[PDB]
Amino acid sequence: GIGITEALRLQMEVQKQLHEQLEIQRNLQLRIEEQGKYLQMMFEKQNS
Amino acid sequence: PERKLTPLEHITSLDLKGGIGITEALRLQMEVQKQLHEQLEIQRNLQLRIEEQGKYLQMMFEKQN
Amino acid sequence: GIGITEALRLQMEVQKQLHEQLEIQRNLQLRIEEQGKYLQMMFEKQNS
Amino acid sequence: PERKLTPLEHITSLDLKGGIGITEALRLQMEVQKQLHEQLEIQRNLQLRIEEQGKYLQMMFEKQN
Ligand SMILES: [Mg+2]
Ligand SMILES: [Mg+2]
Repeated sequence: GIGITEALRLQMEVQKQLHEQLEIQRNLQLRIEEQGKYLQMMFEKQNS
Repeated sequence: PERKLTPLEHITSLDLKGGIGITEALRLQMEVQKQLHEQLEIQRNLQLRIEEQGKYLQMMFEKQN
Repeated sequence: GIGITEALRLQMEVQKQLHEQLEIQRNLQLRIEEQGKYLQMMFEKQNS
Repeated sequence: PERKLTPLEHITSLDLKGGIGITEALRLQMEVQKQLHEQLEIQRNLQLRIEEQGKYLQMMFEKQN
C-alpha cells in the first residue's frame, strides 16, 4: 500500500495538473475564439 | 467519440459547393464554445472537490503529530 | 472537519467528473476536427 | 488567457483581404489540436493519480472494520 506521505504528494500533483489543465483551456479557448472570428468575417464577406 | 455528428454538423464537399460549409462551421463553433464552457464548469468543481479531499488528508497528517 | 464517508464520496464524484470531462473532450475534438476538414477543403479550393 | 496571440495567430480583416486568413486559421487548428492532445495526456494522468489516492482511502476505510 501507499503511505500518507505519497497520498499527500499525489494530492499536490493533482491540484497542480488541474490548474495546468485550466491554463491550457484558456489558451485553447482564446484560439478557438479567433477561429470563430475568422469564420464570422468570412460569412459576412459572402453577404456583402 | 460518443455523440457522433449529425448531417447538420458533418461538412462534406457537397456542402461546400452549396455554400453552406461556412454556416455548418459556425454551428460547430457554437457547439464547441458551449462544450468548452461546460468543461470550465467541471474543473472548477473538480478543483473544489479535490481541495476538500486535501483538507481531510492534511488534518489526518497532523493527528499523528 | 469532513469524515471518511464524505471523503470517499468526494473521491467517487471526482472520478466521475473526470470521466465526464474525458467524454466531453472526445465530442469536442470530433467537432474541432470537422472544422479543420472544412478549413482544409476551403484552402484547396483556393489552390485549384 | 496566459499566452496571448502572436500576429501569426491573430486574424484581422487586413489578413482576409490578403487571403491569409485561411492559413492562419489552419495554424490555429494545428495549435488547438496539440493542446487537445496535451489535455488528453493530463486527464489520463489525473485519472491514474486520483485512482491511487482512492485505494489509499479504501484501505483505511477497511482498517476500521
Ligand atoms: Mg452537412
Ligand atoms: Mg495576422
